[PDB]
Amino acid sequence: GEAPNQALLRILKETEFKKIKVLGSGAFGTVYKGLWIPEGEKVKIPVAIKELREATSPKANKEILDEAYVMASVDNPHVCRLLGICLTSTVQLITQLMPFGCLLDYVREHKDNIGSQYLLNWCVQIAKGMNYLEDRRLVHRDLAARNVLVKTPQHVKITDFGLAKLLGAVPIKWMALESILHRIYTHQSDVWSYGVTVWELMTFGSKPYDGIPASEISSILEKGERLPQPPICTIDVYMIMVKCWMIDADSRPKFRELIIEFSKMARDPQRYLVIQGDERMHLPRALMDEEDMDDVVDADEYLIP
Ligand SMILES: *CCc1cc(=O)n(-c2ccccc2)c2nc(Nc3ccccc3OC)ncc12
Repeated sequence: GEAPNQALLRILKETEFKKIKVLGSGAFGTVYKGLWIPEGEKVKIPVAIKELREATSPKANKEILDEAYVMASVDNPHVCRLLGICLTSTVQLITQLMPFGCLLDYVREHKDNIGSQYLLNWCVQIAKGMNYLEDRRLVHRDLAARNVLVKTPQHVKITDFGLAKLLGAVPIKWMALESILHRIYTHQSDVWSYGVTVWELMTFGSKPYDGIPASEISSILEKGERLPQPPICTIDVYMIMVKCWMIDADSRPKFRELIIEFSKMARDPQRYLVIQGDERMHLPRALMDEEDMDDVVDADEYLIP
């Protein structure tokens, strides 16, 4: 029925990597900024290390290891890569460092400097990663601006596959109606979440259905109400979002189609998004933490035999 998953899972010694700083904490564990030196080879890889805080909850480790399983099985430029696992007292996940953090945080913080070309490009890249997931038959089940991470301002990646599932077996506001009423998730249900994600970027990090109970939400959608058109948005871009939020899932557009549409728009960005002083704006020694290392390589340039 299915092809063998011959992904490699790499086990890392604790000595191989060092933790430099805490990016985040709370929930299952805390995630650290870090440096990883692989074995005999002399290279330094910037990593995000995530490890568990409330002891070794057996309940909890299934979630962390499932995340690792899914992450190892994916190889795509616009999907986040897991370098390794460290089997210490606490399970540790070593992932590629996305220096500029959360895409949601980024749009909010830099809204004044984010041009249409960047926005349309991000839309394209998310569609590409999500289409890749479709090829895999993996479903994100939780696509949001919060779950997209930015390696460079010109290069984002999808993340948070912990909840990810194979096709064919809470973020209510991002969820499709079919998902709300019947707990049904498909690639197409994923597309709807993609539409909400796009809306978040177009609104520069605004919150969808702000000050609405999730209890309300199903009725509203049943009512046929949807998110408002963003100021910056032309009707062409807004229509794409609307198609994503259609009740009939097969009616909704495919990720492969979404790649096509946004790319056309990316060709002539000012026609599809109108932003004050769009022409002016520019978006990003450098290497924080360590002074010592010019042996640093990105995870992306670091490949395995
Ligand atoms: C794929 C790698 C990965 C996963 C991940 O879960 N996080 C993450 C996301 C949200 C909160 C904490 C960690 C990653 N984060 C980062 N970088 C990062 C996180 C928070 C703030 C600032 C950041 O960049 C400097 N990189 C990869 C993550």
